[PDB]
Amino acid sequence: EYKDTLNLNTTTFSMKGNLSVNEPKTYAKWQEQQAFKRMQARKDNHGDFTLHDGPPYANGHLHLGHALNKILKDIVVKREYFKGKKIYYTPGWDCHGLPIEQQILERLEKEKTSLENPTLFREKCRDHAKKFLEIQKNEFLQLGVLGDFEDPYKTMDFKFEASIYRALVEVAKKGLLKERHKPIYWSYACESALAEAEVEYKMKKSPSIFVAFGLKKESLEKLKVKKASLVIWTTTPWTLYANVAIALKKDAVYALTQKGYLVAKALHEKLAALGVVDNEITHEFNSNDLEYLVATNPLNQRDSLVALGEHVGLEDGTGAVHTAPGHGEEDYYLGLRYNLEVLMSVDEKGCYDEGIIHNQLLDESYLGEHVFKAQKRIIEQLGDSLLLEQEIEHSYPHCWRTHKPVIYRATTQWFILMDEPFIQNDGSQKTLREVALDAIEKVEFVPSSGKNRLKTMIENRPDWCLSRQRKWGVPLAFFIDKRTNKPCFESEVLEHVANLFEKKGCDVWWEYSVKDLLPPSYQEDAKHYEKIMHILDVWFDSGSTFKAVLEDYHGEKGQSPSDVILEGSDQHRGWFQSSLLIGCVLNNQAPFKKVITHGFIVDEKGEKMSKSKGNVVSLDKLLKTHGSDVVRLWVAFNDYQNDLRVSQTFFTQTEQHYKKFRNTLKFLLANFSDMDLKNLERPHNFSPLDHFMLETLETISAGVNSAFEEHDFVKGLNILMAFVTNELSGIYLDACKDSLYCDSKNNEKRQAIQMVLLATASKLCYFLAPILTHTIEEVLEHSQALRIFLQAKDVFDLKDISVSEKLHLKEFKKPENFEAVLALRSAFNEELDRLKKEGVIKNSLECAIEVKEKALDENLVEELLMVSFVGIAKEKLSETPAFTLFKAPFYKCPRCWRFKSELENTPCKRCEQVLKER
Ligand SMILES: CC(C)[C@H](N)C(=O)O
Ligand SMILES: [Zn+2]
Repeated sequence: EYKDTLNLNTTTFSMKGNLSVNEPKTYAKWQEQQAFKRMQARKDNHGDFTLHDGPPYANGHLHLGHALNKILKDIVVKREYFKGKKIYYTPGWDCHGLPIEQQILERLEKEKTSLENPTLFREKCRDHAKKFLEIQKNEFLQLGVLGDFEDPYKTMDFKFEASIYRALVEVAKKGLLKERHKPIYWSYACESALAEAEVEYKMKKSPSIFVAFGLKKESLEKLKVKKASLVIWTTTPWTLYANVAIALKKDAVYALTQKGYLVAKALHEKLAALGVVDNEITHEFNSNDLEYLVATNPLNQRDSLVALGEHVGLEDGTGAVHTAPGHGEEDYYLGLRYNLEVLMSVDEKGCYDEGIIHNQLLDESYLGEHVFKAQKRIIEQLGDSLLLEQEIEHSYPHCWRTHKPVIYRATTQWFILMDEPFIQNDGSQKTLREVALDAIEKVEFVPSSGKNRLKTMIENRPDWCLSRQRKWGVPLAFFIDKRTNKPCFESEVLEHVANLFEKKGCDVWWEYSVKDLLPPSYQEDAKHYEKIMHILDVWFDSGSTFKAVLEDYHGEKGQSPSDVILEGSDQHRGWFQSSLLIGCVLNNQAPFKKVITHGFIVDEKGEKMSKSKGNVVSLDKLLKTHGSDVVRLWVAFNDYQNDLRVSQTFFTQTEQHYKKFRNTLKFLLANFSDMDLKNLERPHNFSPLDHFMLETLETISAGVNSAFEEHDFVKGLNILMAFVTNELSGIYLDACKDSLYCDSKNNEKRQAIQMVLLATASKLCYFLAPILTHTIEEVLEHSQALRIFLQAKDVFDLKDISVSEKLHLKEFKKPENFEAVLALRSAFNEELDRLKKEGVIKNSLECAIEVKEKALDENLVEELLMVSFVGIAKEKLSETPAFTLFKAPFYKCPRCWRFKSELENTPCKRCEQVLKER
């Protein structure tokens, strides 16, 4: 056998990734060697790119959605680095808020204990955030991501707390921070007000009742009827105690039935079909003539004013709306328009308090009962006034961290106003809603559809309630002047508190006296001031990160506005919106130039993962099973703008993609491993097939790059994979295998092939480096030729090379046109496939071909079809309009296995000379 006389063509680069063992070593080296700092220090940086990290909550281990997020950020950041830019990417953690505090409260409950000291309670929350920040940081690094993880930002840093407070101060000084009294979301489980981002709408079952309020005797006399009762529909019997009015649609017809029920005429047919009221209408009245009549509450016998409500709907209900100003925002405004009582006797824990006794609103037995528990007994107490009881299902607001349904309570809270004109930085006058809508139009959204998701929210959102009644967060640290009952926004007071926060953190707001928290020129008047003890919405904390990270560090951690932020599409309701709003107050523009969103990680069926459903796949399990480079390729090679399903089949497909990339890289490294590096300095004469491959490589490289610039990594990876599978493996490597293994190492044509393979390996490395960074690091570690060719110590020295310059190509060389010869190749292979079926031949090398069209390079035909002979032979096998196939009129060469030998078992002329070489 002559196998030992072939070129060895091997590389130390292994076919097996052994990713579970090798990736941790790579990532630990990048940490020890400070690779990100090295990236930022790269001397030839040209241009800047800032990605501003949206901070995860510092609670719990990372979930799969965190990995998706940081991997996508890493690909985007690494692309910009390898394009040559100085990168800014400081990851951060969201350390305050119910996401941390609720965990402490649940632990205290489970341990059967309490912690009432505010400093010690906050210390427990702060230690909890410190613990999981370190856990999450190290779990991020296990993904192979690069950023300033050894100097991340933290909302609990004292300087950061001061930054958040200084952001709040800017909002106050521009006149947008005001107190309001009105019903808002109230979570009784954590005894706190909430705003929209802290509410999760879920389906919930509820009573649904139709209740008769009888008109008082004097109102019946005014209306000239013997019996009349307005029927209301409500899903909240627990607010009936607080009824003050029944609101009707203005200028609308109301039908009185024979049994004496008064409902909107437009709803009578539906209501009679339900059995709420009887079918016979006796009289019709205009609601304008019913206004200021009075009815009687059947629950507590109190008066109820018949009023006219703006936008009373006739789609559902009865057209008569039970109005409780203490527990509904539109009810509140109507009560004020009619100067009615605001009845609100539900405490911070959602229980009826002594106000139901003092005001005669509800029987004393209900004192202390939770409003939701009391509803069944309230419904029974309604007696004959209850015309119909149903149970319905509806989407209902729940607290984001306690998961309990919220209620609504009239309360005094602090708000950022949306429709209050304020002075713009350029001197003009606009409302916050107007500025934010203008700002959104200047932001690039990827996908574009995200723009209108955020725009619709800004169009419809109410004033933003900022004040919370928990302890773990930044306080709304203003004083109330008792002489004025107004807050003190004097700059000397606010800057004094801000400076204290920067040096000592916000604990002092609880510990110091009012006098110790005031400037020395105010301390004799300290008796007139009281502290506001509410803390800020944690969404204000995170909406302020642009100011605390980008602006307060003066560009050292990135520019404001950032170039890119990248988060789940659920951040339209969260971080995108709060950052937009705060940036529009401070700067009158969004603090980001571009928003890229991704979907959720879901299970095999497309459902969200939760321990309740038992479908959770841990990040640790996924990484140990597949390796991080496979998980990273799974992300990049899929439609990450939508939900990504975790299933064995999809990860097996990704592993097959990774194997094809890795096997291709291994073949390349193996087949230029023996090349004399003196080749790199001299020009080469490339064949037409060589040139076709170089020109194809340039064409697909432009396509991969354009797709990756759009963040369409699927499109670019499909282009790359098709090139690797078809032109590279299917055509070029197949055609080149004979020369690579059987030609002399000194053969000039073989050396030119190796140069093409080096150029191809180089482009594969550049384009895969952002995604498969560990693997390309390993490629360079095993190929001295690649490192010298690219002038690269390691993966962080990669640049986009000019193949033309490195291979000394001539500028006006006319591109190859292989359309005719590739059409012949495809037709030959189909004919060859048929002959292999019949058993006529086993291989293309056994064949000779005579091509009808003599306008084709015959060496190229032989190369591309891998026949052993182009021309006429003696034993005809088949004929087409395009060619005739014969058995090759030679023996198989024992060394190269081509049918080119004149004598049996004797090396062909090429092999003979290679074997004799001195
Ligand atoms: C600010 C935002 C990213 C928030 N901490 C979250 O994890 O949803
Ligand atoms: Zn041979």
